[PDB]
Amino acid sequence: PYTIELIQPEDGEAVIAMLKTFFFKDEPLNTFLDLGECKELEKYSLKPLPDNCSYKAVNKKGEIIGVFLNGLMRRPSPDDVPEKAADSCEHPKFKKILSLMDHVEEQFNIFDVYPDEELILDGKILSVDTNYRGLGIAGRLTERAYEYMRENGINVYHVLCSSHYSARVMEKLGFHEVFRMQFADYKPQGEVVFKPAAPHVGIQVMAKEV
Ligand SMILES: CC(C)(COP(=O)(O)OP(=O)(O)OC[C@H]1O[C@@H](n2cnc3c(N)ncnc32)[C@H](O)[C@@H]1OP(=O)(O)O)[C@@H](O)C(=O)NCCC(=O)NCCS
Ligand SMILES: CC(=O)NCCc1ccc(O)c(O)c1
Repeated sequence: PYTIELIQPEDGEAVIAMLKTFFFKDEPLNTFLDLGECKELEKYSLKPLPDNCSYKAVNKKGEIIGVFLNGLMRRPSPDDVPEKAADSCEHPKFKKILSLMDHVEEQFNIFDVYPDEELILDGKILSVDTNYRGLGIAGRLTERAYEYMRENGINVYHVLCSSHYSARVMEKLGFHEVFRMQFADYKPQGEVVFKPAAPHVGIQVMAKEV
């Protein structure tokens, strides 16, 4: 028995404590790199919260057992100056992750897929406590966002998935792939950076039109 609730500003520390226990250690790229202490990822995770569309799953004792942190993304302005997230990151391991994200955005712009959309919901951080996995919590977190989308006239939910394993979860929820890149093909300086286990395959950007 659990609730799905809007994450409030007072929840920041608890959200970070939960992510440090799970996501920081068990998201596939983080585990592959052994991310360790990473204040930059704490900062990254806290950033979308004031957009008021991030959700927590909370058990009957009041403990956070899952989160889906979402932020609004806006179509780049006609005079946009594209910036690399990796350029402002001092943590070498997290820099590799941000560089991968920058590379994906350089190759694929979600706003090209949906020329009429000005605002798209971006699912940034999805994590569920191990003891509560396989119960559909990811789905219930995701579907709470549909409510926000309806309330605000947002049609598209965009979610970068870091493994085929998590892309499959989004597929079950009615998302479809819009871009993919194998880890074996990600060679920004001529060499492979990420070599996690074979079943992960690579990143898949997933989207749903709600
Ligand atoms: C991805 C993640 C959020 C899924 O959350 P979830 O609430 O367990 O999602 P689901 O209940 O839909 O379970 C997904 C699948 O995990 C498998 N599963 C079943 N029981 C499980 C358990 N005890 N533990 C782990 N996985 C289990 C099943 O294949 C299940 O699919 P199915 O129920 O449709 O057969 C979770 O695995 C997680 O936190 N992973 C690590 C962080 C991460 O990679 N986040 C996503 C980055 S894009
Ligand atoms: C929807 C989601 O949780 N995508 C994960 C993307 C991501 C974010 C932060 C990381 O440190 C990382 O390795 C991967």
